[PDB]
Amino acid sequence: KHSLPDLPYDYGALEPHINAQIMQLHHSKHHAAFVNNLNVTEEKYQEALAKGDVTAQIALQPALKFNGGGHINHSIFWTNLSPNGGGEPKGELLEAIKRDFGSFDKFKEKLTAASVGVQGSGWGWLGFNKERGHLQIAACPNQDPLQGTTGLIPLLGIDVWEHAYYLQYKNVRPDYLKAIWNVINWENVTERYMACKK
Amino acid sequence: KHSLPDLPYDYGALEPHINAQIMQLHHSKHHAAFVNNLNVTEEKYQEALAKGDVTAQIALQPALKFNGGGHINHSIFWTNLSPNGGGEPKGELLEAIKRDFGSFDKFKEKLTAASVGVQGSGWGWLGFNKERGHLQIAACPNQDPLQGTTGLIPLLGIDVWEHAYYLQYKNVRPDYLKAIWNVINWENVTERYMACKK
Amino acid sequence: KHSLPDLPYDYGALEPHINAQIMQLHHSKHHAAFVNNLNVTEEKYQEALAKGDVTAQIALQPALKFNGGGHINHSIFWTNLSPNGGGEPKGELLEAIKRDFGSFDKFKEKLTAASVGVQGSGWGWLGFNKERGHLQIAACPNQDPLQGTTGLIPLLGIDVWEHAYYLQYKNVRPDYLKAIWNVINWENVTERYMACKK
Amino acid sequence: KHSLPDLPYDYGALEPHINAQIMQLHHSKHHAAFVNNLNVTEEKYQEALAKGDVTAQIALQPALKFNGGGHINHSIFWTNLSPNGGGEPKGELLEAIKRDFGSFDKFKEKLTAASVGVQGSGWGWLGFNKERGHLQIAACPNQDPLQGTTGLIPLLGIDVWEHAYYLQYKNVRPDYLKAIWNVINWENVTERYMACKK
Ligand SMILES: [Mn+2]
Ligand SMILES: [Mn+2]
Ligand SMILES: [Mn+2]
Ligand SMILES: [Mn+2]
Repeated sequence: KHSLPDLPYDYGALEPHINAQIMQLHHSKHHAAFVNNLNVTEEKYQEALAKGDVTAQIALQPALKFNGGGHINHSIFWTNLSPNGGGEPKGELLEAIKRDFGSFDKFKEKLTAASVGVQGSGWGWLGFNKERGHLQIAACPNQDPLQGTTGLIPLLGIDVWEHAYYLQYKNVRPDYLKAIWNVINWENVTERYMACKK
Repeated sequence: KHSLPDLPYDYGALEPHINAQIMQLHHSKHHAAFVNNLNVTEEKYQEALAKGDVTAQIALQPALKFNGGGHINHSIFWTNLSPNGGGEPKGELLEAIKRDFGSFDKFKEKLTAASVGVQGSGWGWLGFNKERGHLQIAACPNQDPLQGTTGLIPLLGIDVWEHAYYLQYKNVRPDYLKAIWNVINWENVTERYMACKK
Repeated sequence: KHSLPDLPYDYGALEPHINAQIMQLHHSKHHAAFVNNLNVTEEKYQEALAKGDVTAQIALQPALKFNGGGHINHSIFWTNLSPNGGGEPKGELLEAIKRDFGSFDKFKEKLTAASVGVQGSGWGWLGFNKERGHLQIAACPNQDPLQGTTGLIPLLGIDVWEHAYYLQYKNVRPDYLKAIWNVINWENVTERYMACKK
Repeated sequence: KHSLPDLPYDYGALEPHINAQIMQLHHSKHHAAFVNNLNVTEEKYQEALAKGDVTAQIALQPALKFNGGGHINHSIFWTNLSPNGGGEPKGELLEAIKRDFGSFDKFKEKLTAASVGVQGSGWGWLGFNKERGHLQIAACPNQDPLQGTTGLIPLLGIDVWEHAYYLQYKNVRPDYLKAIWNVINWENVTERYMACKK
């Protein structure tokens, strides 16, 4: 079974950028809903798998992808943020971003464009392509996890569901996007980059 | 060509079930953004169709369905809501909700369950199947409209995008559902049934 | 594990309607490919499920839906056909078709229209809706199984992939559709209807 | 407005790798059906756009992308095939296939694997990413064209719909793949690279 992990900071440590009412809620409600549904569904999968029931397996695919991706997606999201966040990353990570996007600001503009373009619920991502050996930007719908659905390795993600900035920025998604860069834990993004730089 | 329709009531006429902020933001900011972007899209479309560009016609599709449906979907919504609605309809429409869904009991439950079940942004609909002559409950993702995508005639629709209840009801989608049944304009729901009960 | 079931007739028992070169091939090659992939994938599912790996689970969803649906779909397909097929069904099944589609020929025209309209690979289906208590016609893409993906109970299906009539009818799909009605095992379609008439 | 382009060679010029029947049927029956239905669709489109009908514009979309892309996809295909092609390209394009995919060895393998992997009807593509200035291997479902759906510039495309190899190669898709490499017009593949190597 899975569990809800604690945050590496407080519910209000991301203020004024990300409201505390949003943070506690995004964690305790939304993210918590995900892990339980994930556990219930996973067991309903074990029931039909041993049973040899393919119809049941297939019927359980959407719930499993939604709650499972919700789990995976948000878990990586928390570690991407930090009260000691913002600025430009350093070392090899910044060189890769330069080698692949020209500069840090060109990279910023694009991840902003891809996240602001998601119609309905989705996520903006910065991923490492293990095969071609370079960084890519991708957008995923609802809770579809980046790696499970694309093979790209998730370095940095931006939750652009309306429950992630509405209480604060309302229908204005670019304001939230302008702000998110000030709480980004580049320590972690580099950390995830070293693991797959293999 | 397309105009933001005026609400047939004041921004706070549906209070307490839907607070005045949500209606103002929904109508003014969201619905309006669809009209404005639909206009630019159809204009960009005449341009590509005119100079036989099929790659541009295809690339423009996502935006047209999104903004086009956003405008279609919300204009309906405003007419389905009303200060003096709620409860139950009057025989003919009720006579139908009866026969096709058991009773208003199970009809509410059916629509509530379709709406609550949407993963991410979407809508729950009570439509009319003009072939079969039967009522149907259909859920559309994002801003995909009933008719254009499924062929069903829209009678009553419930927006379940998070911008429709988050400020008030927050994370509890089902709370937004039990409360919406109060502002439902059964008079208008009936109006759509009649023009198609043929 | 799963296996390839034998046909309730010979590879040429459906001539002149369905070629024998098509029949043996559709079974021994296409259908056989499905069951093995189904078994390999199912075990790769058990590996990651016990491991608690959600990324792997999600990555294996498409193969599992395609080979699993391919298995389910074709298995029902064989029992739908018969050298002693064709004509109109009798008893309750025909009354239901009349009560839901007006007549047998109106039903025929529609299942023909839905199967001839599939763009790319897909299946035409006649299903029983357990909840609304009546027959419906639906079309599914590639190998997506009807019940697992819609809840409808599969009574009769028409494989409209190009590997199902090309050697014989070439790009002409309606000819194959005109012919398929002459080998339809209505004994079985009624049989599947009794089970869900519950 | 749209015309069925004439083949730049005889229906049997690519023999023995693609037999004369397949080319005749592909070009004459399939490709033609797309042109004819694309024309009727765009005409139906001007009509709905003209009288501000957004429901009809949306309902017409599936057909436009299907026939529109069918015409786009095949017209390319004919120019990518040729009596005297095969082997390897000449430096500039080869210089690129080298850098981005390792070597022609792994480039063939990469495209072959993308094509063989399609579930149902589709295409494998070698495109140009005009931002990154890099070559990319992309697979499109049904008749969804590269550019209109992904933004990549199409350089070389392999049809994997069953009507492209079934009469000859039958169920063995990979046999059709190893054989197609022989008729590949590297001269034309180069032609598309040049106009975009900017
Ligand atoms: Mn979230
Ligand atoms: Mn809305
Ligand atoms: Mn088949
Ligand atoms: Mn083709």
